Amino acid sequence: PTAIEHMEPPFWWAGMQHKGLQLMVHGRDIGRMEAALDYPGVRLVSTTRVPNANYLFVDLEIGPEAQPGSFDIVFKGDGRSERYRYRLLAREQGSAQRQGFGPGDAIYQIMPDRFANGDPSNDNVAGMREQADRRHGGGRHGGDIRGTIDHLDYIAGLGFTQLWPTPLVENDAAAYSYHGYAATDHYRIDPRYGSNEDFVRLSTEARKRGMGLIQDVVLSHIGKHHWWMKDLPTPDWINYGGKFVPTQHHRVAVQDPYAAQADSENFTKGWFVEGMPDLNQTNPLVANYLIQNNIWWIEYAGLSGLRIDTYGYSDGAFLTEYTRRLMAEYPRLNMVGEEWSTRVPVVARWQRGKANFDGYTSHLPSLMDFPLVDAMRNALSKTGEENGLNEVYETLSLDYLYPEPQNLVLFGGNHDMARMFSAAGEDFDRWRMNLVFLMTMPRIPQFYSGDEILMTSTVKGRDDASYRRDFPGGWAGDKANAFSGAGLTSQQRAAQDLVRKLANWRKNQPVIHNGRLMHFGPEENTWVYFRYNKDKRIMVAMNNNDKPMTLPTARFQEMLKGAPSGVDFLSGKTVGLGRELRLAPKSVVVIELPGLP
Ligand SMILES: [Ca+2]
Ligand SMILES: [Ca+2]
Repeated sequence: PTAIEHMEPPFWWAGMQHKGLQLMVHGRDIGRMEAALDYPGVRLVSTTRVPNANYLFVDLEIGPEAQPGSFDIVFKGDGRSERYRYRLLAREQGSAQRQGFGPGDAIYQIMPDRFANGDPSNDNVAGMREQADRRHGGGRHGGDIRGTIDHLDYIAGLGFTQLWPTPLVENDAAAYSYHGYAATDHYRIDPRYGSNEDFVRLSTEARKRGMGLIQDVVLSHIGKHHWWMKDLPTPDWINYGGKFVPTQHHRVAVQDPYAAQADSENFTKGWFVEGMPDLNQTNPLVANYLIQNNIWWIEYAGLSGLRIDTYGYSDGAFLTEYTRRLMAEYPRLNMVGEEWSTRVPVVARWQRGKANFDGYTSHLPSLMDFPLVDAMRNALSKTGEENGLNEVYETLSLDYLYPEPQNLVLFGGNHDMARMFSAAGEDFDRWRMNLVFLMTMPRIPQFYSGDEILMTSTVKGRDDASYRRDFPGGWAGDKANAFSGAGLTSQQRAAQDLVRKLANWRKNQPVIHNGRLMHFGPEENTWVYFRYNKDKRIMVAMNNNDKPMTLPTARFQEMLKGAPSGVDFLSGKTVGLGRELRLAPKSVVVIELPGLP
């Protein structure tokens, strides 16, 4: 590497909340250099060197008086001198107070490689290891930012207001580079997707269409081809470099009174696979590096939020500091952690404001509601069960375990589990139940691209590839084009129309966004709940049975308050509520009523 091969973060901003900036400089023997600079409002606090002489950590304090501009950082020693121009940018107006995604938002999740190939010329890039192969379920298909930007109208038109792409950061792996979860350069968008600048454009183009951009970040591990691996900054930059030490995934070991230190440590230091070295986040240099990088992306790309992958696999103390740092920069930001557990207490532990038995504290405002999604999928798929909806009911009843349950993200599905339609047994009626549930719950709804046209997958064994098929119309020459509707089946069109109708309708229902929820215990796989406030009541009634059901409305009078009828938004039909509610087989009704007294 050149005398200065990497300077991270590459530039910073005047007027950040946290004044300190720790530059990680990588370059041949840069570690033998002393650093200095001269710029008003910026102070060289110190520099740290480690046994690997190719790295230097330079600690700057950027004061409030620091202005946007640039200055040389000059290095001296080892018989030489080096200069590196460093830039401080002005922050965009309202940056710090940027509104993170919230309950009024609907999130559309894509996998960039699999959504739309707007530029076939970047499918392969000289110097990236893996060659594209659209025929390989785990290969690179060529989806890119240009493709995404080209279809933002479609996304906005469906009624979504936030775009969540899986990571776009460079993944220069020999295999499975497409998924994005094994970063080889945290400051660089993968060239196959586009340039850093294209990403910022994605954000600005999304913003024009009223959509925010949520970045998917990985904090716990990197790709084995990360440039650090060829020249480890320190002997303890990654955990267990020697013998491969896989994590055994005992997630409760970090929040369990009877835990063995060994399990807890295995959870946060163990590797997922030999292809993903685990970062030692108890190393302060690593912690700072990650915190800065994520802030950098938010500020640089004008993000509305983060989705933090494999949340709990990061060191607990690090997560506390990381969420604290991020939320201090962006107090209205939303960030959603992926804590993969269908147990409410296990997920709730991580949410900001949670009084934990062991004193653990956090500033993470949101988590993925796996428990609820699992309960609902179970209720839709377990046909052999007479009252499977009970699970949803009971899981929802545990919302008190979360400090802010209504800030959790509820998803119809995602790239790590079976397609919604298939989870529903490829039954439109049940799929529609899931959909209404998603659109009416006191949660932030997230929808997985492709589910709007009933894409299918397997439902057992390992088959991640089946969950991530190319969006039809994303590639030139596609038979079926979901963007235009050509080649779509009538059922797929009905599904797409239903999502458009529902999502667009939801954007105009503050009662769904902020209203209260009252649910009734399901009986015989029928379930009724209401969203309400003083302006409106929305009653959702579903009959998860292949037979008609009648529910006496006397039961729901505390919500119905004598309402004689209401119009079902789905069918437009008027539904009578005086005496009984007649639900057709496998149906769901969404009835709108005036507010309470
Ligand atoms: Ca491409
Ligand atoms: Ca870890």
